[PDB]
Formats: sequence, C-alpha cells, structure tokens
Amino acid sequence: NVFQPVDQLPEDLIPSSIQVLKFSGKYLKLEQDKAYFDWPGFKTAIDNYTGEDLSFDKYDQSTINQQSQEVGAMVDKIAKFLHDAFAAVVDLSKLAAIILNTFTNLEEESSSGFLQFNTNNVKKNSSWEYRVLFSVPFGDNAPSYFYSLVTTILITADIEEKTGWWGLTSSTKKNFAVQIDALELVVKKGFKAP
Repeated sequence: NVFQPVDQLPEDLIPSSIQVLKFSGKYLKLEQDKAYFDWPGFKTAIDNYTGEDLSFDKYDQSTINQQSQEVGAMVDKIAKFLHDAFAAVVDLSKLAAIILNTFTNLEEESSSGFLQFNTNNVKKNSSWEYRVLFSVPFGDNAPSYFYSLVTTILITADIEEKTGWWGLTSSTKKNFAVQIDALELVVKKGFKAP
C-alpha cells in the first residue's frame, strides 16, 4: 500500500479501485532506503495507455511555501486546493479530517508504506512524502464509472529527529512548506493493472 485507500465508492467498485491502486503503486523512484512517487513515470505511463476503462482527465499543483502556521491550518488549506483544483471529486471538510487524522496520528501511521520520512543532513529539518488515493463514485448516473484522485503531499518542516513529529496536534505551530500534486483519473469497472 504505497498510497492510502480512501474510497467513498460502492463495494462492487472497490475491486476496480484496488486495480487503480495497484497501477499507481508501481511508480516509485526508490533510491536511498527511501521511496517517492514518480510523477514523470506515472504520467508518461498514463499518457500512453490504450484503454477505455481508464482515462486521464487532469493534473495540477500547489505550493504552500514555508511559514509559521499550525497543522490543522495547513491541512484545511491543502483541502481547499484539492477541493477547488478538483471540484471534480473533493468536497467540504470531510477530507480535511482524514488528512488531519493522519497528521495527529503520525507516529503509528508511519509504520505503513505510504509515508516516506527524510531529513536534511545540514538544514537540520525534515519532511513527509505522503501519498493518498482518493476515489469516489461518478454517481447513480454511471454506476460503472468512478473517480480516482491520485495525490502526493510533501510536508516539510523545521523538525530534526523522526520522533520529532510524534504527537502533533491540530493546533501545534511549526514552519511548514508543502508541495501538492494530484492527478485525477476516470475509471470504469474492470480496470486492471496492465
């Protein structure tokens, strides 16, 4: 699970979600005991694919340059972007919570493979390479079809040791800089990882 499976789509679709999940998980620029999503590889891969069951339909970025803001402040912000950037899927604060939960529960969540930790030898700082795979239904108007928003969030902040981020809170303030990438897809039942 190199991404985090968040899907409000109905069961019969989840298995296809899984396939979309698996397709993406294949693009990692692993190197240095660390693994980071590979946007060029995962783009070109898409921009080639011959199929009706999977179709690229959008990309976008956003840069929240460092500043002393508090967790739940940047999160509800990140949410704003994904929401707006893709008023095609994301909506309300109902996501600002799934993200915030990750952050305030960082310690454990780390155990998983969709969170890559790394520090800067000298700047004495760190960041989190966080991958999340949102995928919701297209609607009762296209049962077979569903949305899949592959997102990659990098949170950089003036913290040094890994236990550094343990126990953060909605309120905690830090110097956070975050790059946000999210490539939206349109999938149909049956999509299988080529």
